Amino acid sequence: VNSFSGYLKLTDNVYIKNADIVEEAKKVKPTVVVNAANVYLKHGGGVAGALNKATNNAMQVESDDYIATNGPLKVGGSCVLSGHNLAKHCLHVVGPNVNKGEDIQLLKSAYENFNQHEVLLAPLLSAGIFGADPIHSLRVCVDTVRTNVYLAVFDKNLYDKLVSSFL
Ligand SMILES: Cc1oc(C(N)=O)cc1S(=O)(=O)Nc1cnc(Cl)c(C#N)c1
Repeated sequence: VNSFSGYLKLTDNVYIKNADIVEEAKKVKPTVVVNAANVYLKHGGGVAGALNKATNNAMQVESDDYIATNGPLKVGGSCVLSGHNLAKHCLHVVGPNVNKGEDIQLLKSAYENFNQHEVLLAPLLSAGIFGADPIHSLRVCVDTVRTNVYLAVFDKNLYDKLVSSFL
């Protein structure tokens, strides 16, 4: 039993809710919240901009030190950093950005990072400003992640479409 509430069950291990991931994290304080990161950990907009703003920019400060030490992530890769006031940990995961021409097959590699964590609160990778089809992203999620994932979808219209088209 865990504290996630109001989610629709899609599969054995994947759950989904129309929710603001920032507000969801603030209320649940999950062990892991996933950020929709880029390779530079520049949290300017989308989910990343919202999460960073909620930390009063502490996420960005920590991220800049991480990059200065380690260099950029790989597309499809991840790193674990602090969750600040939102979660114990933040798993920064880089899905491909179609608006940069990155290969969409890297989306499966991105979701594989979730399997290193038993339970996660997460957005749909490569959705929103990353330019992928969220229905495709949900399919890859369900077919790749084996751990327990609670997906927060900000847009109600999109949430209803994801549910209604789910196979
Ligand atoms: C309102 C909205 O539109 C779309 C769309 N496909 O156009 C997605 C969303 S979201 O807010 O519900 N989830 C979301 C938002 N931002 C980002 Cl960067 C990601 C990722 N990775 C995921």
